[PDB]
Amino acid sequence: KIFKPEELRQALMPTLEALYRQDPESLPFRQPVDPQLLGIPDYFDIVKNPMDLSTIKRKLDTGQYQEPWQYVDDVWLMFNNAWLYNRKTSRVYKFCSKLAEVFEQEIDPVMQSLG
Ligand SMILES: Cn1cc(-c2cc3c(cc2C(F)F)N(c2ccc4sc(=O)n(C)c4c2)CCC3)cn1
Repeated sequence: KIFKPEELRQALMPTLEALYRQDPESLPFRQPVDPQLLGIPDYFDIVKNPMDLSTIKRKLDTGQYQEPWQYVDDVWLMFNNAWLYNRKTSRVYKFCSKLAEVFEQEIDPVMQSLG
């Protein structure tokens, strides 16, 4: 199966929008982590492949996904980075877990629809 750019965008953008609609839980994930500004300069020692919502949105808007699983992989890279870097008691970790619950719920019927 070949997926057209607008087909991926129409099917997947609502799932991304469901993540942005979570407050406060989307807030840590809206822009790329800036370790110096945020006071966490060890971040890139630990997270080798950063990912965030703004990057995923741009990739969806600019045809950088050819297959829905490439989009799913980037969302999960964002989640796995947050569970790797952050302590289990932290806001970012718990907010990541909430986003992963929302995403699992939204993405399943969409994958079924895409075939
Ligand atoms: C009202 N409210 C605001 C926040 C919030 C907002 C941002 C961060 C973190 C938090 C909070 F949850 F701490 N920001 C952040 C800081 C440290 C790390 S470490 C990591 O992996 N990430 C993704 C981040 C992100 C990025 C800038 C926005 C949560 N509620």
